[PDB]
Amino acid sequence: AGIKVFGHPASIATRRVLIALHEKNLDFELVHVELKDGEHKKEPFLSRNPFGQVPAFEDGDLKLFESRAITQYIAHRYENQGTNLLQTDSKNISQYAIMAIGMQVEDHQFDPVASKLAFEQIFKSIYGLTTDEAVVAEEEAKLAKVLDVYEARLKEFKYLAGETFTLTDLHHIPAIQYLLGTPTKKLFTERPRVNEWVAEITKRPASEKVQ
Amino acid sequence: AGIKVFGHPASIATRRVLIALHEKNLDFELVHVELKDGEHKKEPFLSRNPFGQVPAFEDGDLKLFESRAITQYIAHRYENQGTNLLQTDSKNISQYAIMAIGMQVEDHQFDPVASKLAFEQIFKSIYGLTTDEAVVAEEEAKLAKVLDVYEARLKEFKYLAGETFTLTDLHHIPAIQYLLGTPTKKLFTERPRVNEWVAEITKRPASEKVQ
Amino acid sequence: GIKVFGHPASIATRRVLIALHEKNLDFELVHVELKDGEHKKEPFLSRNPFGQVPAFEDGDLKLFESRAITQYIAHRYENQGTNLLQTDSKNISQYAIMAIGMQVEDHQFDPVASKLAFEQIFKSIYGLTTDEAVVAEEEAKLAKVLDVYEARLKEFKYLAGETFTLTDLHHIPAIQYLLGTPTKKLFTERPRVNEWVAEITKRPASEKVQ
Amino acid sequence: GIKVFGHPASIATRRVLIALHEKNLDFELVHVELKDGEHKKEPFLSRNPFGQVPAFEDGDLKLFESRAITQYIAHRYENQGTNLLQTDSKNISQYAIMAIGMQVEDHQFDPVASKLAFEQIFKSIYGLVAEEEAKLAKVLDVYEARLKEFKYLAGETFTLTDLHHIPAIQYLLGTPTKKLFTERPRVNEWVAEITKRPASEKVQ
Amino acid sequence: AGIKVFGHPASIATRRVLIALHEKNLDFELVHVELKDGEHKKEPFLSRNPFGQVPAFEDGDLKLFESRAITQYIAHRYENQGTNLLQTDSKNISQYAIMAIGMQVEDHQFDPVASKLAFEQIFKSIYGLTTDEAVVAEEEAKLAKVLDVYEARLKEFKYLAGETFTLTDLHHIPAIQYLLGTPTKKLFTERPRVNEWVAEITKRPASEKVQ
Amino acid sequence: AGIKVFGHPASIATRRVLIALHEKNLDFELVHVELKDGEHKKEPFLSRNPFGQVPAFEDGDLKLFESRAITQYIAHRYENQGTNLLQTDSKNISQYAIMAIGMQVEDHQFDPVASKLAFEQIFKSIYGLTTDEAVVAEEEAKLAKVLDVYEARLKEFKYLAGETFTLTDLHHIPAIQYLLGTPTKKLFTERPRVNEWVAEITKRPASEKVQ
Ligand SMILES: O=c1c(O)c(-c2ccc(O)c(O)c2)oc2cc(O)cc(O)c12
Ligand SMILES: O=c1c(O)c(-c2ccc(O)c(O)c2)oc2cc(O)cc(O)c12
Ligand SMILES: O=c1c(O)c(-c2ccc(O)c(O)c2)oc2cc(O)cc(O)c12
Repeated sequence: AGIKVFGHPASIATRRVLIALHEKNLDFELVHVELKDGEHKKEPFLSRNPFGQVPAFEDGDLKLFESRAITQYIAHRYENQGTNLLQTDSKNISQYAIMAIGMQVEDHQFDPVASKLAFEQIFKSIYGLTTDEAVVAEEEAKLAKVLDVYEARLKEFKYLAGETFTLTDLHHIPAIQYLLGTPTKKLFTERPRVNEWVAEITKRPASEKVQ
Repeated sequence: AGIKVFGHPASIATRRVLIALHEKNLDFELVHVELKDGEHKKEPFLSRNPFGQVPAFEDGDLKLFESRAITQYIAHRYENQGTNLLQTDSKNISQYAIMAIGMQVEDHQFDPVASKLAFEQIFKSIYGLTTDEAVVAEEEAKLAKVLDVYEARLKEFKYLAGETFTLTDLHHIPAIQYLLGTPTKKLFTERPRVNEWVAEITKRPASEKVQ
Repeated sequence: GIKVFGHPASIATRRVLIALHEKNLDFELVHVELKDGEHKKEPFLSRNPFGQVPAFEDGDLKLFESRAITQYIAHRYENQGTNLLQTDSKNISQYAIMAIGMQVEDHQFDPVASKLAFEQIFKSIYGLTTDEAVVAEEEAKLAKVLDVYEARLKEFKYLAGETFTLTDLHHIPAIQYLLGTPTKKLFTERPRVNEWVAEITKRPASEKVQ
Repeated sequence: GIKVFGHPASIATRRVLIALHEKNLDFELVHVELKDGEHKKEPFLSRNPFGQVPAFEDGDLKLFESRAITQYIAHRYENQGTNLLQTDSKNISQYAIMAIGMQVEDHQFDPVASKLAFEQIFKSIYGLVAEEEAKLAKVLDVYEARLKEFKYLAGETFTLTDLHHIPAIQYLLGTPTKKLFTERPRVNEWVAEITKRPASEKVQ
Repeated sequence: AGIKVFGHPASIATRRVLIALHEKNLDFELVHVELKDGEHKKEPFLSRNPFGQVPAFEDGDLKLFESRAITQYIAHRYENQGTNLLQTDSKNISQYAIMAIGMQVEDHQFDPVASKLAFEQIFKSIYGLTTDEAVVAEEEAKLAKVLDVYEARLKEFKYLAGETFTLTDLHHIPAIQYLLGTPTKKLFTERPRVNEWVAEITKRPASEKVQ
Repeated sequence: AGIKVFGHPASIATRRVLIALHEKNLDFELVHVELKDGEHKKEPFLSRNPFGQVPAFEDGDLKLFESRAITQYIAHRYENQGTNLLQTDSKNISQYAIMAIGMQVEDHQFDPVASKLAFEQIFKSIYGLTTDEAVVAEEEAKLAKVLDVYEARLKEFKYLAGETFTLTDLHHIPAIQYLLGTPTKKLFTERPRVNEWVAEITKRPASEKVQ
């Protein structure tokens, strides 16, 4: 009964779902999945997601996985509550397509690079691993290209999909929160519109709740 | 100025768009982008997609890129013509979410593996390279797990998102067409429901048109 | 009093925690948030300029390096709780034999056990697929170390002699993790090593940190 | 006659093809289907037991290894078409100078150019570099210094030393690694000269 | 009978033991283990150290291996002879712990780095192998961080464990002797207290004996 | 002497040149280039070889590098002294091509494998380093395939290029000398013609001179 999220509060993909729920002021339960004990690779979690990845999700009888399918579900199902995470006119098909391009770009261009950069610079340090400075330089060069495109985009519009905050922006937040604690931060601060966009989206109450 | 697709007829992502257009019986122009001459990495193509990847797309004044954003746009904008590529009740939000899970899974689990297997076994030959049999074995093991999940899913429903053919199924077609010309074919034929599903979706007139 | 600055999941931190519990000492565990890089910032760097958990405090005495901290606990609080030194702690040859084993844990066991844990547990957190070649290479190394331990444990009940000491204790946290992986088989296929693992992991101080 | 058993896209096969065209020789290209593992089966293994394209035939003479084949072509058909040896081919010191360059192409250039051309052509196209470019830059700095002193790498004329680079360079010119060539004025001229040759354009 | 060291006079770990024996003015025999013939990886050396590393050690019936266990044994067993290698008040437990921190740091932070640097720059050169300049640059950056810490430490105290020379200092000597014959030398000379410390500990008669 | 070799006596490539000079009974000077002091990476060595590798070579005013270009030069320039290192009829172009195939095969197929096997089993073991048994097994499998080809070849002819000893055989000698001091020896002894060939070429006076 009600809304449940099956994940881990440090997980980027889990936080993506958590932020959207808070944006909608929805009540939910966070059911912790213990990644260190391989709980995500065992039953009964595998019955919620056979690919063994956090998060999984429940709204009454509806069972979901994949963070970006979950956020979009939340944005449609609870459209008329809290922050609107869709475009202002959500029935406008061309406007939706524009938001969708950005969501695809976050997934394909931004997320894999931002992840490697977080792994090399934060998570390797945890254990006993030295950060490979060549990977860092190569990935930062890739991230810089992505952010150059974003800079051009944000000269034209207040947010990535148009004049309002949407899922396109929201999906970037968790990876950005981690990158802000690394020297990769400079890539954001050296680009004026990107920098303002990062400051706006990370200062939101829903973003701060999961941090 | 009607519908234009800027891509290459051999490209998997381009074919994804082409199949959807044909499913809708839409008229369009395919404008050839010459990948061999790096036309995708030059202006004016970069003004249609700053990431330098085929396909880009145009419908009148609307300019898009990312194959799966384009197909979705087609499925909504031209919903009431040709094959319905959305769920039967397209305003059902839970049902949309279920289709979206499958589209995410195709993108994250299927496509990277099916693409490597096509590169190693088909497209390395184009450049005079030999196929690395270790990569082939490794990627086939991954593909087998994905297809085991699909097999279980297709015991329960006729197609991956439910009773009816949708974008979830369509998105797999181009990679599958290529994999059918390789020994990786056995992974599909080994699995009775998967095999039927492949035979159904590849025999469709829209699928055969791009082949 | 006694403070430990670390993280309860950390192998090195657990090494110190187990020794404190073995001595029935009261202490405060002050959490250092590794995910936020707290270990690479001040004020933690003023306790350990190498940016590694754990650091440690006993009144005015400030320490780091888990195995230096354990030793000290064993000496400073020798006459309370479990004796973590040799039975006759003033016997110099007997101390040297314990010290060989502590050096071997550090050089031969720990780096290998740590790679095996990273590949098989901690990569799975994050997105990453375990490199099966590293796992096979490291397991071959670990097998050689454990063959030496097996021979040793045919002669003596524990690694330094007839009693449980720091030499055994220092292995416990890495072993607790490796027991949750298929590397477990390397322990179970060696009868004396298997018994030794079961004995040291079942200790109340070991179970406390798990 | 002359037969080449290989694949037209293959760098090593193209090396042989260019030398044959330079000599205006007639030959048959017999396609070996790498995708079906034809190179790892009989009867190709009876032409090269190492299972690599190209293999080669001139009448009864059976060869493999591209750089042995090109050199054979340069000697056997010396007085026809382009001279691929040094001008005075009986000058032993001059030959040795050409041979140094042929070794350098094989050891220093080819492994690096090969990784690069392939990592990138394929990133650009099917969605699958800094270390190798740094290595290539060193090799090209040496070539730049060399080409300040002489028109081509072995001296004043085009030889096997230059020819052996062509196929890898043709691929690298379709990638951003092109900048390493254009950054270096003498290298850039050399690349333009050797890639514009009719024999080079024939295999492209 | 008596004290025997089973090792090789060029070995770093062997020299560690030799320096401590000379500091105590002890008589001993060095029994040569021929590394070039793999004598360390054969019986009977394996019966003295099953890990196949020099040195092994004997004091009457007591059989040892691991250089730092051997040096500590020497420092305790023969405490009241020659140079005191322990702290001035050797029964002071906190003072011992401070020496032990430094010994742990030498082992974990200094030695693996110094050792890679010596292998790359000196030992590969003996056999005509080429030094990997990337490893050298990477490891020097690490060594610089360790030596910055040592510099700060040596501003406060004359030696690393306090006011007197101890095992903490001694354990560094052999690696340093080798690194002084390489360009890595500059890392010691550019740090004024480190440089003084190096000059003091390498000019000791026991240090010069093994050089 | 008119002839100088700038190298290191342990270096496989240097020894290749040395053996050829001794085969011709030529007088020469070996100048030992000090790798430990980075002499190979400094002027004036870099004027002999801008790639900073041993050997370089001088015959009067002629300056060369690359071992196999040097040996070939020696074989031509001093053809009618000492051992003939070319084919019996050195002007026979097809016969030269057959020798050239073998020299290419040594370079590409034999040398990189034999080198790794020597590094893993000889160079590393001397120091502290554990020989990676997976690399050894992988490389031995490759070497076995090469030696199977050689076995078939040596059933047909006395040496690898035909009836007489040539550069094709000579170029293998230094790597083989090292591999004979390792368990990889078995790969040579288990193949009867290969074994006879190894015994013949390693027992030559010129081969023994550099050992
Ligand atoms: O219910 C949903 C929905 O109606 C649409 C939608 C509507 C108009 C469009 O133009 C469009 O592209 C998508 O998207 C979704 C996307 C998801 O990921 C999940 C959903 O539950 C919906
Ligand atoms: O106080 C300590 C001490 O006395 C000894 C010691 C005693 C006898 C021996 O034979 C020996 O090898 C070591 O070790 C220590 C090691 C530490 O890290 C911390 C300590 O406080 C002590
Ligand atoms: O002087 C040389 C020479 O004449 C030839 C040559 C001659 C006839 C042939 O058929 C052939 O293939 C090569 O090769 C060489 C190869 C070198 O590396 C160095 C040289 O100095 C010569």
